[PDB]
Amino acid sequence: MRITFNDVKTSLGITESYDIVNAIRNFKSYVPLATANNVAEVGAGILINQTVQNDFITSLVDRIGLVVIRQVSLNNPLKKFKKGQIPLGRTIEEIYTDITKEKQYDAEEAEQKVFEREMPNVKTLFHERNRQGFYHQTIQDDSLKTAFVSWGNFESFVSSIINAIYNSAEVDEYEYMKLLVDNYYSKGLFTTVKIDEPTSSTGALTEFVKKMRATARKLTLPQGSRDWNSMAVRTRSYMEDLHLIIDADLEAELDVDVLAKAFNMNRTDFLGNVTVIDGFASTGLEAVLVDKDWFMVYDNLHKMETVRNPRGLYWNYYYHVWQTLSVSRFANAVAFVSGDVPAVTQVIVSPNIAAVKQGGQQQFTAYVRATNAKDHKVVWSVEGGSTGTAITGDGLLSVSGNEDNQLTVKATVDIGTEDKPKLVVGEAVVSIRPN
Amino acid sequence: MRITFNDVKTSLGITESYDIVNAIRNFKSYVPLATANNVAEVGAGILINQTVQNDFITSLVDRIGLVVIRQVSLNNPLKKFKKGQIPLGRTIEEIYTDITKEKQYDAEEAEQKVFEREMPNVKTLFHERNRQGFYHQTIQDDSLKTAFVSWGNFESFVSSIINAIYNSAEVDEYEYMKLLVDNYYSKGLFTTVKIDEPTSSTGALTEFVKKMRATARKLTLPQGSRDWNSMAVRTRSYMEDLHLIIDADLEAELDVDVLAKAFNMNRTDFLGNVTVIDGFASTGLEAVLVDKDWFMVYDNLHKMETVRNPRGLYWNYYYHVWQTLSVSRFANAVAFVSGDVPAVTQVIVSPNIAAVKQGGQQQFTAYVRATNAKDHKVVWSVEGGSTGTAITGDGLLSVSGNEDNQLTVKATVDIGTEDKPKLVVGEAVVSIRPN
Amino acid sequence: MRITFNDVKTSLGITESYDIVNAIRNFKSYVPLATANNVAEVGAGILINQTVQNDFITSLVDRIGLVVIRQVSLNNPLKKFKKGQIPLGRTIEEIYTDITKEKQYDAEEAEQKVFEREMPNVKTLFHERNRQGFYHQTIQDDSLKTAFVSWGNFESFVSSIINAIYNSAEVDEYEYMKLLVDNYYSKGLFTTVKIDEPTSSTGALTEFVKKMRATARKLTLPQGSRDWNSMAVRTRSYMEDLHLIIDADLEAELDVDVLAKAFNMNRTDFLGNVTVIDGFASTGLEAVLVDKDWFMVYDNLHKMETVRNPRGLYWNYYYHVWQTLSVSRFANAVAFVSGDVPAVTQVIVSPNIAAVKQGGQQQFTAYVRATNAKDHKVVWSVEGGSTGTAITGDGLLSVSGNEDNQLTVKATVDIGTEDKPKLVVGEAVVSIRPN
Amino acid sequence: MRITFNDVKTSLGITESYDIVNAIRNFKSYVPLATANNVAEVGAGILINQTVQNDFITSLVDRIGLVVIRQVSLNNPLKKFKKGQIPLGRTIEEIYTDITKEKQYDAEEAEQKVFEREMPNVKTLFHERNRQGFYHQTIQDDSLKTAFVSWGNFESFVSSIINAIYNSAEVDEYEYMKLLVDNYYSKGLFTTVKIDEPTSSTGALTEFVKKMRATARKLTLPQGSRDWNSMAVRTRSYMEDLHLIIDADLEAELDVDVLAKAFNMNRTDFLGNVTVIDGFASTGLEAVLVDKDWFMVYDNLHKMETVRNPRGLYWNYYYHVWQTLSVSRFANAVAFVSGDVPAVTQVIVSPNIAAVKQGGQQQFTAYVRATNAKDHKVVWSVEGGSTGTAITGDGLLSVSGNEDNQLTVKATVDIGTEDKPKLVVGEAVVSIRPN
Repeated sequence: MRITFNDVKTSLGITESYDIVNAIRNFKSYVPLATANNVAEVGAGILINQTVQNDFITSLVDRIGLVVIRQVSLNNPLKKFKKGQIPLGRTIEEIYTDITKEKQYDAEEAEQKVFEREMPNVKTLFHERNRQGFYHQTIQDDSLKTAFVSWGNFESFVSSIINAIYNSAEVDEYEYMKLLVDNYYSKGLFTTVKIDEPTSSTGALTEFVKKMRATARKLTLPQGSRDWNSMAVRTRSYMEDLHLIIDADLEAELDVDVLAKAFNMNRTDFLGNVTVIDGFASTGLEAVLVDKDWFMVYDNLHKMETVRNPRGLYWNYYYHVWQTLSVSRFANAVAFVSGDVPAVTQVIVSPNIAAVKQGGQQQFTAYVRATNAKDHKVVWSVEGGSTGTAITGDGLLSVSGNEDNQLTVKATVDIGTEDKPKLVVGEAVVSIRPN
Repeated sequence: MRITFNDVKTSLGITESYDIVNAIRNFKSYVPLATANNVAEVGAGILINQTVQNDFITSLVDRIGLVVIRQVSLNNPLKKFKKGQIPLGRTIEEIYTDITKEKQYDAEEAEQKVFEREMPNVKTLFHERNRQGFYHQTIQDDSLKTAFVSWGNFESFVSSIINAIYNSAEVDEYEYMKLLVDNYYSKGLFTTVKIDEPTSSTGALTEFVKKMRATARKLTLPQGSRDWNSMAVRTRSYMEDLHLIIDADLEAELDVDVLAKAFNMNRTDFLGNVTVIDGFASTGLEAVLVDKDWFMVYDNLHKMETVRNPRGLYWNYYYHVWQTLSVSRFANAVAFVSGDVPAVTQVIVSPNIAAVKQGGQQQFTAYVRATNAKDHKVVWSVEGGSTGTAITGDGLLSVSGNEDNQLTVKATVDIGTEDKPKLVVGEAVVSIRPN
Repeated sequence: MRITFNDVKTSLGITESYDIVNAIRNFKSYVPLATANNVAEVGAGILINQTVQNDFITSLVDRIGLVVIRQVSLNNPLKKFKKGQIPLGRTIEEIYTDITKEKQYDAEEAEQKVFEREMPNVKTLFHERNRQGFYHQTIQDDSLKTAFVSWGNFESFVSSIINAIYNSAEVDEYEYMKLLVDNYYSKGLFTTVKIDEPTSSTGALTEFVKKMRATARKLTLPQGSRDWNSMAVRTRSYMEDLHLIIDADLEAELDVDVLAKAFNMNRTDFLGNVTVIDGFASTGLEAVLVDKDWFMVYDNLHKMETVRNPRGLYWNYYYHVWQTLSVSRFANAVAFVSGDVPAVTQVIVSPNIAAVKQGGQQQFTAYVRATNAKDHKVVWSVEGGSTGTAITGDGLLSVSGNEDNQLTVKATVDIGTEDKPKLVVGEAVVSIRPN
Repeated sequence: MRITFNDVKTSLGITESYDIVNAIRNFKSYVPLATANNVAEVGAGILINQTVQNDFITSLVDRIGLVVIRQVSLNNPLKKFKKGQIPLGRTIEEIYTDITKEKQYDAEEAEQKVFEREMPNVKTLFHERNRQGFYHQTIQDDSLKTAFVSWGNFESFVSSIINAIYNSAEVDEYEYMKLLVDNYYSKGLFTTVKIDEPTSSTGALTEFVKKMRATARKLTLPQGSRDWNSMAVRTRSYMEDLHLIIDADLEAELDVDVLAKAFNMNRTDFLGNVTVIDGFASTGLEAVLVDKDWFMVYDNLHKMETVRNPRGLYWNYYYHVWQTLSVSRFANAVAFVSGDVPAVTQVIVSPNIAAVKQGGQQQFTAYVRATNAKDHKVVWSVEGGSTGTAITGDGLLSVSGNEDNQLTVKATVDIGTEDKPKLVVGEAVVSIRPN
């Protein structure tokens, strides 16, 4: 973010002056291949005519800037969320196998059912968001003529033409991460924890710290929780993989200690697990605690393209960066909001998508993300529409014959009153296959 | 829980792709032997015909999965309780000799008896629990044909087929450990310490911490305590061998510090000596402090076997794990309960099983595990049934001649009242040998 | 401040005595070249007559003292602000590129404009202060005759003639830095934070610590602040690059700890980022927090020259040091004053120098460095003087035709009362070009 | 202090037994040269006759004792104040150059005067104190005959004959240092700080710690203080060179930490900068904080000499140690007293000794060491006795012509009342020369 000649000299396998550009290109028999301190002759050879000048500057900026910026963007602090190129055949589908208890060994039971399968693998689709933008910059011929006086002006020129683009990209990365967090919260997929204005008083601060510690301890249970995630899937995660995104004011109010003591790290390995951003612009969001594998980014491409204006005697080089940013549905992620959030945030049906015959039955179970200790009742509805197809009050749906359309199980929970302008419902998909 | 290709690549002495399966096995002349980046002809040879496809999938799944899971399960956090294959001739009997004070050097006393023995070695029976179960999973032909496009697909396929079984077994291990602890507490062989709701307030928490520290210091006495154990044998242990099993809520309420300062370790060496579970489901059990060698497990076998369904075009592979879990009767084990435990928990007779002649005598001593400071009285009874065979009030039992039955000495402690449906009795089997 | 023979022995690749002076040089055939314990012969050879000893003392003092003092002054505690010789072609102007948000990839809008430039590069002039002075000292013939008795005497003589100049210069550097800081504050380009007498009460101390921590964490925001700097330019800096210049009494009152914990550093790495001076003598300045690249110094030259008085029999050697000190207008710098500062410190117009056609227009914005939480309104004026030239209340100025004079946009804010002998002015120079 | 054979074995370049004495030496053809397990033969050879016995014992005790005690007394904790032998031609005079500002560059002012000198070097005389004494001990013939039974008896004998002398000498070194500090305080060249009985209560302890921290930070000011030291000289010192001599009871009352936190050391490096003595026994002195170079000691000689009593069959060996102790007048030193000390401690005339012609003038400045915050007036007197030689109220003294007597400028400050049996007087010596 303060790139100098040292960074580019470490990125490339070269030392100070280099003749790779004119070696790889006629162009060769214009500038000498001397590596010594003499620079006037090579400057004259470069500026001898417009064609050679343009070819040299284009090759230089394109290749060198692209290589340097690609090498330096992979060492930024938030590089653990950055992967390589997007893998082929991604199919935008996420598959996770659920943990279950073992079956007792019994030859009597084994001698009858031996080809039985186990369970579906709760298939789901990724939550995607792609970005594509450019920065672009201009360079004058005056600050290329005044760049071959010595060997320091050349490195200053390179640093000047790289630093602006690198700083702008590094700034935009954090903003787009913040937008992803905001969109995920707006979709309602976060599991929420209620706090009360941690920055208001000192008691609120220690209450927030205690709640954070308790949430982390419950998340890091070796036996699994199933309470978190956008669906009850019974996953677990390391303590070293948890990442915290916090507001700037809250981070300033909190000390470096105790916050790190709530985890198992000690400052040096804890500041690498926390990201500080200024504001969330979403109700009363304060800090979001996610798993390491929750957020991924794949870089579609990076490119530099140049064009000269012969009327104005200058160049314009555009840097285009395209990449896709995704969040997993099976990862742990806690919202930690402070405001007037409703008591029940989301209801989840475990079977999700299922396929049944024309004369079958299926049991559905529902999980409610209530923010308090009160227990809410759930009513089941079949929706769809047919004769003889119905779901009982316990979530057992039976399908009768002569069934051809598509029906959706709906679980409704009431958090209102006599006048109830608030309904929280969850949807499950059932596909009827004729027998 | 999230084993990747790195773990299997470390477990097996291999790099990237391999051909050991087809080398070890006609089968050899169906697939190419090259290990280059080429995958199309390798996949074509693998899927050319059903027999070769079945042979490859069986060999791969069985051998590779068994080896990898066996190598990765031995590196779990709770690996210090895991022993290898059960040794031959264990005889499920444990022998331990009590420490005794040295006898003064006296030639006059020595010359009378030189072939005399010292004391019996107080044998006891191991407390065991058997486990045998299976998990099993399924794999389809579609997500076998879409695994030879690239080597990354193949390695992801291997990781996916290993991860489910690995995580299920790892989760089940903790639950069986909890069940073993519950069974031991129900048996009542723990030594109990009273605490008062550590999570209720802050005074209870610090009182619990102080009690834990005092108990650990008493346990680690160099001279010996004999107050712990299921039988008074006067053993001892180090502070670095003690292992603490604590409740999830209690662990969350407590801080990482001071708890480690109670012992001599400092966080880094202390988190490896603590196990956290979600509730004991046994009255008011909170945290159990046991010796390192208190809990052992021997793996009888692990075996993976596959079968194919030609009608449905899939495979079912079953992973069976059989092992036995034992707790030693001579290791220290403190319960640390919070509730309404009775005043007297257990009475133990030191001689335990004994053999005496028809006209002999034997002095028995009784240790009563009292949870309060009150001193209880002990009454001795002979049971058995004969004429002249009787035990005094000091615990000295003398057997009269012409005895042929087996008698059981009973030591009883009364903690009742005018109506006393509460009796605590200890048994000592004495065998009369004809003389 | 207590330079001894060890420092010169490390600076020069020599051990104990040397003959480099007579090697460089006739002079050779007066003194022996022996490096052994013999000192009388070389002393007599040096003191044989006036010319030889004068040449020897001139060469020794000038060359050796210059080299040693230059090598040792570069290792002073405040070395990180010290650069080498002034680079050629600095042009006393500073260029910065403002970080801006990216442009969305839109071909339909990109096809219209492809040769456009990006932005002005906010030209500015360096804030400079030159320094040139001398120290000088004297040496007698008696303490040159009584300096060849032993090699220890000779090395003590050398150390004595070097130490005075070294310590005087090392001291004066601190005062020059203090004067530069005071001049910057008097100019008023600092951004100010109000505190209340940290040494008055213990609450004021922790208030000052909290304010310092909050300001540092706002400065080190990854997204960028733009609130600091003498001109709002949206820059960001490391936490490791922040340097603190604090009052002596304030530093004595504050403990070494917690002040370090305010930043991410821990005492050992924090002591190298603080400079302590006794009093600022600038109203109520307490402690100034600046960026690393805010303060720079370039060494014009260092020189030593000797003269001899034949009548008084002594030598005078003068040490001249010339250097320039500059402060950047873009680096972060915070005042932390405790006094009666006005509500508004400075108003900054973003475009600064502008160039517009006779029939053009330009938009301006104004940043007000309010020291309180209140909001103030700003009024725009054209100054200049012509027909048809006017600026709106939103800062948009359109220039009418037939313009020859130079106009200056003025932004004014009022924080006074009915009697208002207090104005804050922000000037932007606009150059009119004909069409 | 607990010297064993290990210390002598590492001091001398030997391993176990040796034949150095008989090799150096007739003597050789009396004792075997075997360093093997044989000890009876060498004992008989040594004790064969009185001449050989005396020669062996004398050579052994003299040479070995001198070498061993010299090599082991230089590794004591108070070795950093211990220098080697007294240098030749020390001249017992201290010369120091006072730091000052830098002259501004001015060719017009420089061209008038180029041969002008700069400053007298405020010379003064060392404060010395000589020490010379002996310890001596006796050894019997019985415990020399009974010392060749085994090779370990010989080394036990050597350790026994060295340990007594070493213990006594190292004990007496502390007493001499305490006496030197007491004499310096009685002379009153310290600068004083008033405290109030730090052991009286607990608030006094923290007040005393705060006073120490403030004084240390004022002493270690990079710019310079001039407030400390026996004369205004404006020097500076490192924090790592400060040494603290504190009373034993006060040290026991204080804790190891926070006292070290007042400086920048952390216990391990701080315990090497503190000296503990059993009471200062000088008014109300508590702890003295001095510079490292304030106190030095030079060892004039160490000698061992033996005599034998043929009438009494024993030996007496005397160990003589002579050394001188010096305290510098230009080093920092703070007294930290708790009593009823006067408001004004000492008045110091900066020019000190002066040499003036018969018609000149001289400017004198007075520095008053006040233990309070008030101000005091200073009066000037000429003493001497002449016509027209007088000093004004600002310290400017003009000498009239035709004068030969040496005069003494006297500065007096009074802190008394109507009855004033107290005057603080500072004297300067001015010598007049005929023009």
